[PDB]
Parts: sequence; structure tokens; C-alpha cells
Amino acid sequence: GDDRELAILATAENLLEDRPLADISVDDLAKGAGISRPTFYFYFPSKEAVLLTLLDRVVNQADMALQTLAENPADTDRENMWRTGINVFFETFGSHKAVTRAGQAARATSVEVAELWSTFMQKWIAYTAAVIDAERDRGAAPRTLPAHELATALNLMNERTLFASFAGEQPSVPEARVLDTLVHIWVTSIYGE
Amino acid sequence: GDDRELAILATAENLLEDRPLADISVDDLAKGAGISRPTFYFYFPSKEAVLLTLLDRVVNQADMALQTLAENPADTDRENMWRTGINVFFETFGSHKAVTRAGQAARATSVEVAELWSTFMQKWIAYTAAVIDAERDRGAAPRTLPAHELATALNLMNERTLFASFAGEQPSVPEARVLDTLVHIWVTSIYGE
Ligand SMILES: CC1CCN(C(=O)Nc2ccc(C(F)(F)F)cc2)CC1
Ligand SMILES: CC1CCN(C(=O)Nc2ccc(C(F)(F)F)cc2)CC1
Repeated sequence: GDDRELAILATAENLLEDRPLADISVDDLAKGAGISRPTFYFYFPSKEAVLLTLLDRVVNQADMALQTLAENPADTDRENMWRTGINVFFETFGSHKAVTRAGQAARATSVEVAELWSTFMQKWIAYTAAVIDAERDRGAAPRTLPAHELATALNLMNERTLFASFAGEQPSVPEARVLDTLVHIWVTSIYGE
Repeated sequence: GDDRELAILATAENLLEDRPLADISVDDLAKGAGISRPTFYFYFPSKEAVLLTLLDRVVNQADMALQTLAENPADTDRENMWRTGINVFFETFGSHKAVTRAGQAARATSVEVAELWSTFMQKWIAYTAAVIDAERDRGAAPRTLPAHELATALNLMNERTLFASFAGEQPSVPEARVLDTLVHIWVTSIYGE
């Protein structure tokens, strides 16, 4: 039952490494999960809905790791604090590149996918802003831009830059340089007066 | 002749303010430009090709203004130097939001649109890097990240952040705050040690 479901998801994540959702059929997903097409439809309304669930899992996995970090602060300087935080996104989305890629593309055509991304981006920006405000209240960061506006731009940077790297777009930062690239820009923009 | 062409382009830019290219037909573009559908096809192979030309004009307009700035440096501090530069993109794309929006969406489905964006992004990053290197050679900016990697991330930030603002995405920086937001992050990341 729930195994049929995980099989469908695993099959879909697999096929998305080789081709776009447009080039994967419900028959393709049924076949791969070892069920019939009507049986597939019992579990999921559409292949689109399969993507949404995979994206939902990746996004929630990043979110939960971030919550875990927030509750268990690493004992380091402020540079490594931010690095650790950004790394949650680097590793989580980096471990799920096909889903990341197909999820980002589906924003154009799926109101549910766009709202899912938007909901979590808003949550992550609000967390980023709270940390910057904490740092300013401590007197560690100067009061420059509105914290929420700064957080917005830094989070949008991370989205576009990480996803460009992961897809090997031209242009992009090499994947092996992207973490340090983002941490430098976070730290200088957050602490620079 | 060439007036028929400009009419087709003007009609298309107009209709893109109200709806996506998917919801505009060749008949829609012919009608609006005051020609028949076969006459349209003499000027353009497809509505897709109409978008590509509009994008090509916007992109080249930004590029030419940037070249003009590069040849005629404003007499100011380094903050305003960068502000002026970013402003070329803010104003040029900001003046053509429907084309910006539909052009960005067509990257997913048009190899020509994707290569056009990629070509100019590469050119603008290379220019950004040359300026950062100039500043480092002058001893005004410290030698931190590789200049080209830093430029890549800053340019990808600007793309995602400006386009989010212009489309009124959730989340986004308000359009009236986006310029100062980007300049602060450019200046701190470029000059901060
Ligand atoms: C999928 C996209 C791309 C990756 N994103 C991030 O990297 N944002 C982010 C948010 C918070 C922190 C913090 F505060 F923990 F350091 C670090 C990074 C945004 C979502
Ligand atoms: C359409 C997208 C979004 C906007 N973009 C920029 O803002 N990039 C940019 C490049 C160079 C300079 C400089 F060096 F002149 F300051 C300032 C800004 C990238 C292209």
C-alpha cells in the first residue's frame, strides 16, 4: 500500500535523472513501480502530483534540518554559523537535483508547486531576518538595510545561484565553489557597515 | 515593410501586458498590427520568434546603455558608481516588464531564448569581474573571492531579485527598495575584507 506509494515516488525520482516530466508517462511510472496504470491512479491523480509530493518531501527535509540546526547551535564563529546554515540547503537540494530541477520548472505551470515554493521561501526569509535582527540586538551586526529586505535578496541569490550550479547552467559558479561564494556575500552583507 | 514589423512587435509587447504568449495567437498579432495572418508569416516564422526579437531588443538596449556608461564614467564615489551600473538593468528591464516576464518563462522551452540570456549574462559577469579586478589593482578592494565567481553570484542575485520584484512575486523586495538592496550587497561584498 504505502510501499506502492514509495515505489512510485522512487521510480519518478529515478526517471527524472534521465529526462523531464513531459517525457515521462503515467505508464512509465506504473511500469517502474510494478503496478498497473489504474492502480497508479488510486495513489496519485497525475504525474504532476507525483512531482509535487517529491518536491514537498525535499522542501520539508531542508526545513526540518534547518529547525534541527536552530535548536542545536554549532559552537563557532559567525562565518561558520552562516556556512552551516546555508549548507543545509546546499546538501539537501544538492542530494535531490532532478527533483530540484523539475520542481523549479513546474513553478511556471503549477499553482500548487509555486505556492509550495513561496510558502517555504517566506518561512526561510523570516527565519533569516530573525537571526540578522538577533545579531544586530547583540551589537555584532550594524543596522544597515531593513533586515527582511536584506534576507529576501540573500535568499533569492541562494535559490538562483545554487540551482544554476546544480544544473550546470552557463553561467554558474562551480558546485565546488558555490558554498564559499554564498557565505562570503552573506557575511560581508550582514556584518559590513 | 519595416513598419509592419515594428507594428507586430508593438502589438505583441502590448498583448503580453494582459496575458501570456500561450494565450496570444498569430491571428491576435496579425489583427493588432493591421495585416493578414499570411502577411505576418512573411515577417516572422512564429509568435515565439516575435518574443525572441522583443527580448533581443531589450537585452541589447541594456547592453548598449552599459557600454555607454563604461565609456563615460560618472564622477562619484564607488557606491554611486555601482548604483548607476545596476540602475541600467533596473530601468531597462523595469521599462519592459511583460517582455522581461515572458522572456524569462521562454527560457524553459526555447533554446534560442536560453542561449540569448546566457550569452549576455556571460558578457555582463565578465564586465563585472573586470571592474572588480580594476578596483583590486587600485588597492580600493581587497582580494577575497575569485572575482569571476563573486561576479557570477552578484549577477544571478540581480536577475532573480529584480525579476521577482518586477513580477510582484511572493516573496520579493518591493520595487521601490530593490535598487538600494542590491547596491548594499554589491558594495559590501566587493569592498568587505
Ligand atoms: C531552495 C532555496 C535555495 C536555498 N535557500 C537558502 O540557502 N536559504 C537560506 C536560508 C536561511 C539560512 C540560514 F539562516 F539558516 F543561515 C541559510 C540559507 C533558499 C531556498
Ligand atoms: C537581466 C539580468 C538582471 C540584471 N543584471 C544585473 O543587474 N547585472 C549587472 C551587471 C553589471 C553591473 C555593473 F558592473 F555595471 F555595475 C551591474 C549589474 C544581470 C542581468
